[PDB]
Amino acid sequence: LDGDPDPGLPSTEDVILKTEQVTKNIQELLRAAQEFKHDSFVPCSEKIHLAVTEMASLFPKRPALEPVRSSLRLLNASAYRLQSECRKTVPPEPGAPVDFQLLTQQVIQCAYDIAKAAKQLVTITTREKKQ
Repeated sequence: LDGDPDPGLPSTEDVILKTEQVTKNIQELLRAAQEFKHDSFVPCSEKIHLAVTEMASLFPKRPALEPVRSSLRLLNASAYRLQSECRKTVPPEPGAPVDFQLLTQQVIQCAYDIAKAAKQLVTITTREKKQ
C-alpha cells in the first residue's frame, strides 16, 4: 500500500517490457489458431493472462488516470475472456460437438482486442510526463 492515487507509472521501463511482452504472448494465440492448435490454446491463453495480471500488479490499488481506470477493466476482462474461451477448446476428435470454427473467431477477436487495447496503454505512458 501507499496512500493517495498515483498520477503516472512507477517504473517506465517496467511498463514498456510489460506491454511489449503482452503483444508477444498474444501472437502465440493467433499463430496457434492459424496452425490449428486447440491444445496450444490453453497455454497460449494462460501466458497472455500473466502479462496482463503482471502489468496491472505494477499499478497501485487506486490509479489517478482516467484511461488507466478503464484500461484496467478492458485489460483484465480481455485476459479473462480469452481464458474462458480457450478453456473450452476442441482437443478431442475433429467431429466433436464444440464449434472449432467459432473457436478461432473467439480467440482472434479477444486476442485482437487485448492486443489493440495495449496500444492505448503504451501510448498513454509515452505521452505522459508525470511532472
